[PDB]
Amino acid sequence: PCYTATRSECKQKHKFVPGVWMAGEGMDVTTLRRSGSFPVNTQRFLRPDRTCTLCKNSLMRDATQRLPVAITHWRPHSSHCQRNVAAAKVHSTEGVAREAAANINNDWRVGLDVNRPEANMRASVAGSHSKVANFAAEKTYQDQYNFNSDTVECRMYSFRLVQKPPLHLDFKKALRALPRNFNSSTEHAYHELISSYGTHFITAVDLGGRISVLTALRTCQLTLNGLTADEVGDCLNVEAQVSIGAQASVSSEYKACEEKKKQHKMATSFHQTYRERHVEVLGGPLDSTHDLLFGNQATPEQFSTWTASLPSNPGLVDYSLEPLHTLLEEQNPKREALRQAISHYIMSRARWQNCSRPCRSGQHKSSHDSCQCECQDSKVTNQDCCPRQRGLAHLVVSNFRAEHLWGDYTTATDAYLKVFFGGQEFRTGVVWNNNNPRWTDKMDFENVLLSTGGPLRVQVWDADYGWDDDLLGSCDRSPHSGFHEVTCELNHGRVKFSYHAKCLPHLTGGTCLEYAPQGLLGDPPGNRSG
Ligand SMILES: *[C@@H]1O[C@H](CO)[C@@H](O)[C@H](O)[C@H]1NC(C)=O
Ligand SMILES: [Ca+2]
Ligand SMILES: [Ca+2]
Ligand SMILES: [Cl-]
Ligand SMILES: [Cl-]
Repeated sequence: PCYTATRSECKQKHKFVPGVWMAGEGMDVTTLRRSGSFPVNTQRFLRPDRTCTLCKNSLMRDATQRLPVAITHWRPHSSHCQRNVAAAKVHSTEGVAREAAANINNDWRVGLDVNRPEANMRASVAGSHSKVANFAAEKTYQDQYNFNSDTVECRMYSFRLVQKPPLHLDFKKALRALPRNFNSSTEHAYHELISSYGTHFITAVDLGGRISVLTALRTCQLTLNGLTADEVGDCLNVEAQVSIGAQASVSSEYKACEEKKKQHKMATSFHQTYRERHVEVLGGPLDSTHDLLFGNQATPEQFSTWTASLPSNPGLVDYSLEPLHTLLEEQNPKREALRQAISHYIMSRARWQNCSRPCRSGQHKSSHDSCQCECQDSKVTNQDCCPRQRGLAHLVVSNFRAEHLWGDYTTATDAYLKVFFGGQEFRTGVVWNNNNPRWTDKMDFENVLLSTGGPLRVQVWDADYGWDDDLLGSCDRSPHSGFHEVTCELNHGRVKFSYHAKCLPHLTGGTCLEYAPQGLLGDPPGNRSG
């Protein structure tokens, strides 16, 4: 809808097409954040012969708007934005970076060395240091998380740069103040140009609006409450669709969510219950930029208002990135130096999987692969090493010894012990003719319910050859988490023993009922490495 205007039409006061100055801006591919600096100058509006290009904007009541000479393919889209919440299930930080980087339409890698064999294990390069990836990494370090993404997109405009755009004088000067090649000493001079003008520059754009909400769900806390990561995730998507008006309070999907809300005795909605969210809002006024899917003021009316603001205040939805060196001429030797510099900057900032690092607290590396983490109790715990129910613990009863022990008939004691817990029974060997017997038994009760139990029963028996053995005494104890020393007083003497009841990973408290986060062993991630 753009046309070549006459010298008179060009003299007229007209605003530029919305968000046009976004094209040509530099961007750091590792963070997916605009550099603030412009290696390309798109400011020129009037052609050498004093004529220009003007566009009729159908999204702004056919307003006559100015188009810079460096901009081509200006195309406005529909004002109608389909109320559709795009849901995604992400399982790692690598996936979050991938979902963030999915907004780059082209191959940003072209002409760059973005391939080390040891530093390429499940490596995130684009969006590795993006705000959303850093959010997913911080969560990953704290506890075992599963991520749910809910997205709404409206495309308002699309435009691109010219094949040979005019370079900025500030950029041309910065290129001169650079050394001839990328040795190991010039590393700082080049990294200053990269940190200022970005690794790439935006060559094409799709402007409009985007609401992107990443919800972090503690995978093991969910399993204890009888919910799955996919169950809660699907419920959030439905709640987001209600807030934007995609579906009303009367639908098959929303009925299932209201059923699960009552079934699991929830006071408020899934979004009011699971508040560990990262929110990205692009487009609309900065004065009214907030969560429209899971916000407290999030109404279908509030979504329409935002949608209406998009034509005049558009944000960067998706784009095409080209490396900085592509701006320099092929004859110039500083191009190959910058190409190598960008390659080095991007690569040093990569985030990969170091199989040398220890597994998440409560896991261990298998003998088969150094990159494979195994659960401690495969029987009771499901996948992702989450305990199936509250109260599960590893009970080991040992250090069995009795002092000055005898019964109602004789001082000649032929003692042995019967130990009971959770339907399981263990028996020691007989210590013939001894008032102070000591047993070497280490009773592994494996995985038991510390809450249900019932009691940890220790029966002291006296072995009688032909006749029925006589019970010297019996005692009960309600086991608690940790190492405990027990002393049971009998009619003659006492029986002593100890037990360590270790809560399964993700469980804490006296009877292993409470939920506990399982963090990664080491220091928190905040810098470039694997
Ligand atoms: C710096 O670059 C120059 C290019 O002429 C090279 O001669 C020199 O060895 C480099 N310095 C290093 C690699 O420390
Ligand atoms: Ca006996
Ligand atoms: Ca007997
Ligand atoms: Cl005791
Ligand atoms: Cl013990």
